[PDB]
Amino acid sequence: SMEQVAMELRLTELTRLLRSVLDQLQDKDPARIFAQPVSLKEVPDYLDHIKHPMDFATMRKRLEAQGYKNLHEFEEDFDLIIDNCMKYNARDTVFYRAAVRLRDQGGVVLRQARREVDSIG
Repeated sequence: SMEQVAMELRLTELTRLLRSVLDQLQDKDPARIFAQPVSLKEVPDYLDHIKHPMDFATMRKRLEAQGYKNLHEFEEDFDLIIDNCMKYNARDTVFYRAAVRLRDQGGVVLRQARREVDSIG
């Protein structure tokens, strides 16, 4: 149907906007602490601690399959990146601190993304 196509075009345009959001958030992680999944070879107990691991590469895979239906879903995954790190790692660590800085800086980006998503529809 034409209605299904129109819905697909809206999903495609959301995907474009989320790709730009993702790039902007990842630039706030110049150390690349959040770039890839935590390695279970190197942290063999990780899944005992963290039930839903997340990282920027995994988000990018979902994005390119147009797997985010709305901004809320994408924000959920970004929040997992931060939240998982702040649980596993102590306050005095470079990992925890990197997550705090990512959260704070990403807040700015996400605030305007929400406006754009509501605005363009």
